[PDB]
Amino acid sequence: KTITIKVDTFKDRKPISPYIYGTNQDLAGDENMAARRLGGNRMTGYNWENNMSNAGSDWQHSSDNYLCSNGGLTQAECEKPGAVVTSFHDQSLKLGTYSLVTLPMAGYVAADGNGSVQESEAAPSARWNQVVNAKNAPFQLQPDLNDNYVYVDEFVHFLVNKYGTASTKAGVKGYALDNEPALWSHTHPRIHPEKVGAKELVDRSVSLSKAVKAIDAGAEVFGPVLYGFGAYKDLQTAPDWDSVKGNYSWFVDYYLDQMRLSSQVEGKRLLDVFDVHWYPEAMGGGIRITNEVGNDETKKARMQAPRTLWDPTYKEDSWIAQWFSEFLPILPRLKQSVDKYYPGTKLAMTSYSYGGENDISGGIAMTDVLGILGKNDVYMANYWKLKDGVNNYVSAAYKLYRNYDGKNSTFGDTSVSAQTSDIVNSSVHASVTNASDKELHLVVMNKSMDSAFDAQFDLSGAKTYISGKVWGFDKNSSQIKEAAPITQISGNRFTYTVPPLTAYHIVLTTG
Ligand SMILES: OC[C@H]1O[C@@H](O[C@H]2[C@H](O)[C@@H](O)[C@H](O[C@H]3[C@H](O)[C@@H](O)[C@H](O[C@H]4[C@H](O)[C@@H](O)[C@H](O[C@H]5[C@H](O)[C@@H](O)[C@H](O)O[C@@H]5CO)O[C@@H]4CO)O[C@@H]3CO)O[C@@H]2CO[C@H]2OC[C@@H](O)[C@H](O)[C@H]2O)[C@H](O)[C@@H](O)[C@@H]1O
Ligand SMILES: [Ca+2]
Ligand SMILES: [Cl-]
Repeated sequence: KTITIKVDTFKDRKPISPYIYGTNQDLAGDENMAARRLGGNRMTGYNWENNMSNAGSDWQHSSDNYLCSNGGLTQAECEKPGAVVTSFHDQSLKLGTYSLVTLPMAGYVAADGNGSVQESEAAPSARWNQVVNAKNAPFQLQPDLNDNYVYVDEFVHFLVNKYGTASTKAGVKGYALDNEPALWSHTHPRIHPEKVGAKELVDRSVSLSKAVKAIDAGAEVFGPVLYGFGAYKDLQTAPDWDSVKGNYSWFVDYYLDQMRLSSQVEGKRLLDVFDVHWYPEAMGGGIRITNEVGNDETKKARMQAPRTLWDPTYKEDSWIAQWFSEFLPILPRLKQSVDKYYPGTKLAMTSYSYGGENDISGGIAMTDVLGILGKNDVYMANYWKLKDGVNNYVSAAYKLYRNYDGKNSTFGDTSVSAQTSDIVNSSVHASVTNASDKELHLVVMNKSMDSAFDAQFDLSGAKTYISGKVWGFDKNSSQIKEAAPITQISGNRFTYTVPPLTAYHIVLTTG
């Protein structure tokens, strides 16, 4: 089998935001990430004053010191106000990453670390302190531990006092408006038992965003942090949706337009980044790809699923493709809405996973997804660990892009056109840096479970590429190994065999 691949370094150049190399949980530590997020269900009820938070439906609706544990804080460090967040951001500073920090909006945060909160102990109660967005009183760097309040702008002031503003090298750059609000009543019923309203969500968002922007106008505000397509569609059947939907195609549009309107009235941009989560509903062999590695058909579906992000020709097996295919592929659809209803707003996928964490199918899916995100105008993207412990093949995909040689060498910063004759069995992504005519980066993969192909590359560039080095991973080894070089290239064409279930990063030089 031969496939032909055409790369034109002059064509479709566009910047790849480095923050697409991003994560929630830190992985092995040698992925050379550019962005880190402190978010997810635990952050909704996180109390900065004492570092306590609540698991919600994930664990017993338990209030406890988990986030201190997770961040590696000592018992003594866990007593210091803001320590989970400052320890997190100190690590970002050390690693050179963007920090995105979630702020609370569901309305209360954990008052203690005394464990499960029963139904009748729902907020307000002794187990909860109330969130107030703007203190309207002198800020304290040592907040009042004895009252019933946590003030969000006081916390932002605390961060700015320590690190400077977002516009500075050391500042915390992004803040998120809580986490998965259409799931508050399911995940955090002890905090917000009623289903969130569409108007409610906008009002809470405008109030919190104003408070933040009053402390740091340069910080980027991310919202609405939607869990998945049911929330994109109608905010999980929000009780007021029929009353507010007017002529909107989906809640995505209502939110964008209402945030744009509120920003007008306020005289400042209140939404910087439109923030979604995306866990594929794609099925294969009777199994959702995010649930477990699955069988051969689950593995095949996992590697094809990234096409739902971009490819108009691809129809996955899911309830979304079944009943809502006019909203797919998802990235161009989201971009269409953002550009129309709040021009200039960025797009982020702040929690996602394709599953198969320790399977070559998971590695290849992610090697495709990182290429796709980079060249589809996504500002920031953060993997979420659905499986605890090592996620060897996810880490492999990041390292293939960001530390392929053990020296933190990376894919280029500029996407360029790469086309393949077979979009089912292969995917391919190309890049240069600063319009280089010296070095060209190609990430290529074979998704076939059974059949190698010979990839015949045809390159267009200003100079003649003369040789290449190759690194890769496959089903036998998740570590990125050096592969046989490309020792002779003639007239900017060369052939390289890609075995089944293999991903390579090829680096061509002029020289
Ligand atoms: O870790 C991430 C995050 O996960 C959360 O869990 C969520 C699951 O991941 C997710 O799969 C689940 O999705 C379901 C949606 O909640 C649900 O609304 C959706 O309903 C679909 C039907 O599946 C579909 O058949 C139906 O089709 C209709 C069609 O609409 C109609 O036009 C036509 O005429 O008829 C068709 C056939 O009848 O359409 C509806 C939507 O319209 O199904 C999804 C798959 O099951 O959501 C999970 C969260 O849901 C929970 O919380 C909210 C409640 O509303 C749900 O009841 C509850 O189960 C974790 O919960 C979260 O903690 C975590 O962070
Ligand atoms: Ca307090
Ligand atoms: Cl949501």
